[PDB]
Amino acid sequence: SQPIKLLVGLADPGPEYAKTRHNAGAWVVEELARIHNVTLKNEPKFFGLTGRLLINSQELRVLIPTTFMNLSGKAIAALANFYQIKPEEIMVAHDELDLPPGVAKFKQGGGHGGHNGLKDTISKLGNNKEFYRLRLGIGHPGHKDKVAGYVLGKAPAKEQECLDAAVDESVRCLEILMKDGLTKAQNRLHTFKA
Repeated sequence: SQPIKLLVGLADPGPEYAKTRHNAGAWVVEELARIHNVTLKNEPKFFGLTGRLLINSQELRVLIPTTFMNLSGKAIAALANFYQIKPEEIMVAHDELDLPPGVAKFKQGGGHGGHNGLKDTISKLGNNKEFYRLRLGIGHPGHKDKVAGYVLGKAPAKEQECLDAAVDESVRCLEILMKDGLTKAQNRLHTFKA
């Protein structure tokens, strides 16, 4: 038994942005869908790429928005509302600045942290912060003002392995979450540091 009906991987659309740090959330959803053999369908009604996975043996919906980052809320709200999914049953995977590359953490609630995606999500789900997040560490640059370009950049090769390891392990622990629950999934993921 466990709370998550919809995993969302946040993203800037198109091939120019596919390898940037701000697209980490989507890397999770992408790997998890490759491993469970699901191809994401473009559903314009839901402003994104969606799909449905059977994972031991729970019904998990997945979504990568094709909106601008700052309107990810439209996709998540349109999909949630149509399948009758509540905020507390949504996990949103996103690049986290406050954590380094190689690290990932589950959490419920909290701030957007200046992340435009999470901001609009809070807002379109009706000023409700209490969806889960999967926070993927990406580090942060030197100055508050460099941030936007840090996130719209491609991590160099060696940081990108640390990232790819946290994606890999986040997926595994999402499989754990569906078999053993959040608590066990969380203990395991929060001892991982690449």
